[PDB]
Amino acid sequence: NLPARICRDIELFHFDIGPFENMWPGIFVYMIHRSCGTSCFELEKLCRFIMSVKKNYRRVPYHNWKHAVTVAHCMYAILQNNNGLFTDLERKGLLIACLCHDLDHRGFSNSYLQKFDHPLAALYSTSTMEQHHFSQTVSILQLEGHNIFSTLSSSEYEQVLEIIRKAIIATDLALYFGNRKQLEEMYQTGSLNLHNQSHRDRVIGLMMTACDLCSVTKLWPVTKLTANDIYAEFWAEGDEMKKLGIQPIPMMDRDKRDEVPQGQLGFYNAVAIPCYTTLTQILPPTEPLLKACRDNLNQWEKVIR
Ligand SMILES: Cn1cc(-c2ccncc2)c(-c2ccc(OCc3ccc4ccccc4n3)cc2)n1
Ligand SMILES: [Mg+2]
Ligand SMILES: [Zn+2]
Repeated sequence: NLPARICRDIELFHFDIGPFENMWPGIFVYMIHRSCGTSCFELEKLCRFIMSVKKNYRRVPYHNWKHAVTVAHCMYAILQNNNGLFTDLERKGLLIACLCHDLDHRGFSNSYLQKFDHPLAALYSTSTMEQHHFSQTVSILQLEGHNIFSTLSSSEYEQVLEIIRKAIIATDLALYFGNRKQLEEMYQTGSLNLHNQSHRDRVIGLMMTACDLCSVTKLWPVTKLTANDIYAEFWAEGDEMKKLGIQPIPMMDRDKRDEVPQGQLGFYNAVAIPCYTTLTQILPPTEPLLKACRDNLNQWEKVIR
């Protein structure tokens, strides 16, 4: 059963899930139980599912099991602070989606798989890894005793899988820019309609980006350390680009590592700050994410000075 410190601090947007891997499954179950009720899933089926998901994450520096649970936690914090906005089915689906959203990640970008001519890039031409992550989710669900959605009607099953598919695909950052642009226009013109399924899908998309990027919304020591893990992957990809005979972009080129603070400044300006700004506009209770993001921006600026 969850430690008292975790019971309290799990409610903070900037909660960090700690270094004890065996505690993460219980942390996830607790979040499921709190958002979705204890009768939502059969406990034994749920536990079996969680452990098979864990098993199909790889031991890569960043896109790993810890990332999955962290992203799920941010979604939990959003849902908890926006009571009554999201349906029972959306809440179950999104938390499951977050847990599954990087399944079987290799630590390489879609761009790298394309340049490598990987079989997955022939199968899934766009949002390559994200299509795979969804494929893996379904495969796990179809294992004997793993169908946590077995108590839903066929219709609700199809519905929640579609919620999950859309949510997982939305974590393709390439899609974020267009999505956020549309949402910002809808907000400014007062045309955003949460009762409109297409608009709803966009908001959920933005939520997924916000959760996926949430390492930039932690307190500075956490954010600073996490940056090590993301660059470990990017620089390895850069190495691999060089081995293909292709000059990587500076972000992936370990030779350009001294420019990390400037690169971070660019990312916060172009992606992170706009993302959380738009999210807070639509869901005011998410403001702590934006505050924490601005704080980290300031820290990077301080590094530069
Ligand atoms: C999907 N996603 C999550 C993250 C993230 C970010 C921070 N903490 C955890 C996760 C990122 C991400 C985006 C940009 C980035 O660097 C931008 C950049 C650009 C030019 C550069 C030139 C030289 C050196 C470095 C340079 N970095 C690093 C990570 N993408
Ligand atoms: Mg991903
Ligand atoms: Zn992710």
